Amino acid sequence: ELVQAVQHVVIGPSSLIVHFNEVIGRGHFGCVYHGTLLDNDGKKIHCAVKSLNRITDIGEVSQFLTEGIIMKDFSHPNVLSLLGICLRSEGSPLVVLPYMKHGDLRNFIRNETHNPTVKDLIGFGLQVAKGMKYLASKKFVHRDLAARNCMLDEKFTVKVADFGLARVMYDKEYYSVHNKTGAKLPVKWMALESLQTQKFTTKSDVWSFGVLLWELMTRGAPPYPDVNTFDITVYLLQGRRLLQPEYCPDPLYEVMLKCWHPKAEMRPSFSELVSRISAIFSTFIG
Ligand SMILES: C[C@@H](c1cccc(-c2c[nH]cn2)c1)n1cc(-c2cccc3cn[nH]c23)c(=O)[nH]c1=O
Repeated sequence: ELVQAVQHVVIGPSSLIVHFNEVIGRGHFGCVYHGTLLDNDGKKIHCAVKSLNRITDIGEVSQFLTEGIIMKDFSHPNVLSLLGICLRSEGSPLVVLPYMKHGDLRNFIRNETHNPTVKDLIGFGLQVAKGMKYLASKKFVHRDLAARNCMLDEKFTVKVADFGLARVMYDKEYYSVHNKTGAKLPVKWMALESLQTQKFTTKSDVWSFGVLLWELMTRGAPPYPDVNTFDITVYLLQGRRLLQPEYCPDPLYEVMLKCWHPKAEMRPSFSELVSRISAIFSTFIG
């Protein structure tokens, strides 16, 4: 049943050549490698192969196939596509993604050799909002939305993605898995109710999106640098937020304040964020 359903997601050695010698990135989930996908005509597609080195038991493997079925359906220009999954008889399972020429958004904006304007940064955030509006229409909760998980392709199109631990189905398993592997929770990106109740919704993704807008307007600065991870909840309960960046227009900072509304039901939806940020974006010349 799950096996029959996941077949269209599986790719194998008849199409994929993983270059285990060419490492793109090292993480808590395993490594990312350069890959080559040859289609039926014979043409080459450059890709990134994420290895999920911790998935071993029946319950982990079955949750992974379920996630592949969900993520294989994704088709939106601001959402990183899933090319397929490798279910090898030997070796850890692999996730095959399209290769992103300019890396992750945080690295791109933090690099001293790159000089993006304020309009470019607002535009990058507008692309993330469009990608999240699509995810939210599928009832897909990100849980880890941050500038480090937004990729930039050869055309400077932002793709919403995740380069962390394997995705789980239940919020109870999300904390359980982070504690079992020593991977830190993305505390400074979590909504107040997520920090206190351990649950995640699309409204808590809207909170993380506000932090991502703040990362873009500061060119990759760490949020709440002087606030300890364990002091974040009291800081937020006191009504304190991230301060308005130096080159951030007043209407954009108002949008961030609405994302960080203590009442989750009062935050804007991603559809409202797309409408609001397009209006702000158009007033910027260039
Ligand atoms: C398609 C893409 C993607 C696009 C937009 C949002 C998200 C997201 C939000 N919150 C968690 N993920 C993921 N994607 C998919 C996988 C993936 C593929 C197949 C199976 C599993 C099991 N876990 N992850 C799997 C991956 O590793 N990385 C990645 O970038």
